[PDB]
Amino acid sequence: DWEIPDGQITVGQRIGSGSFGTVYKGKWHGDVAVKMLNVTAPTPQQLQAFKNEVGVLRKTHHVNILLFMGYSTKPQLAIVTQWCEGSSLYHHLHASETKFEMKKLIDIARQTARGMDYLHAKSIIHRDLKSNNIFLHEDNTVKIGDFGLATVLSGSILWMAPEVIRMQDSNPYSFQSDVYAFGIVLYELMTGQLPYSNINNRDQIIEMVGRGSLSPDLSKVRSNCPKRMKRLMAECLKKKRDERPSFPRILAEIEELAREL
Ligand SMILES: CCCS(=O)(=O)Nc1ccc(F)c(C(=O)c2c[nH]c3ncc(-c4ccc(Cl)cc4)cc23)c1F
Repeated sequence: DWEIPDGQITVGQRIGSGSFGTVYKGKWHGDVAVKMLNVTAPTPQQLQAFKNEVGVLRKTHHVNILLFMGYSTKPQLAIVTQWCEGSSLYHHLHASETKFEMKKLIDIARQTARGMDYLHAKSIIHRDLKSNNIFLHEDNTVKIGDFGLATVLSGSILWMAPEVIRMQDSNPYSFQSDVYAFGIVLYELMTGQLPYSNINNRDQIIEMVGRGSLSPDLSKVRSNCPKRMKRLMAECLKKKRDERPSFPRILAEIEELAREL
C-alpha cells in the first residue's frame, strides 16, 4: 500500500481551500503539500472509495502534473503531493507584484495545456481548472492540481462554462468545458486581471454568462500579446461546447506560436 504510516506527516502553514478539504504546507524532511480531506468518521466504504481513487493517482504521472507522493488514513484522510515554492498562478497575478514578461506568460500557458492534454489522454476531466490550481514549481515548471477525486462548484464561477453554469444536466462537465476554463486562464495571463471586474453581483454573473450576454473582454489584453494567441483564446471562450478546440490542437497552435516570436 502507498499509505504513509501515522506520525511521519506533519502540517504547518495553512494555504486554504482546497476542493474536498484544506491544503497545508506540510512536512516530512522535504517540503510537501498536504490536503486534509474533510472527513470526520471514515466508514470502510468511503475509505475504499478513497483507496480506489488513490490507486488512480498512482499511475497518473506527468511533468506538468502535481506529483502524488502518498496518502494518509490515521489520524485524518490526507493527500500528500510535492510543494511548489513559487506559489500558485492566482497569487502572482492577482495577489502580488511580479513583473511577468509575455515571454514566460505564453510558456506558462503552454505547460498548462500539456498538463491538461495528458489528463484528457488519461480520460480525466479536471472540472476545477483555474489559476488557483496552477502552481509554479521552483524549477520554473507549471504544476496542475485539484484534479483528483474525479469520480466524486464552490465558489469560483469565473472559470465555469456557460453550459456548466445553468445547469441542465446532472453531469454538465466535459473535456470541452475544461477548455473554456483554460480560456479564462489564458485571459488572466494576457490581461493580468480576473474576468468581469466591472460586475460585482455573483447572482448577475450566473444569469448573464448562462444567458450568453456576458463574455470576457478581450480588449483588456496587453499590447504585446500575439494576435494568434488572442483569437485562440476567443475560440476557447465560445459558448457552444461543440465549437471549442480540443487540447491536442490547443497545444499544437501554442507551441508553434512560441517559435514564431
Ligand atoms: C496528485 C494531485 C492530488 S490533488 O488532490 O488532485 N491536488 C492537490 C493535492 C494536495 C494539495 F496539497 C494541492 C495544492 O493545493 C498544492 C499542492 N502543492 C502546492 N504548492 C503550493 C500551493 C500554494 C502555495 C502558496 C500559495 Cl499563496 C498558494 C498555493 C498549493 C499547493 C493540490 F492541488
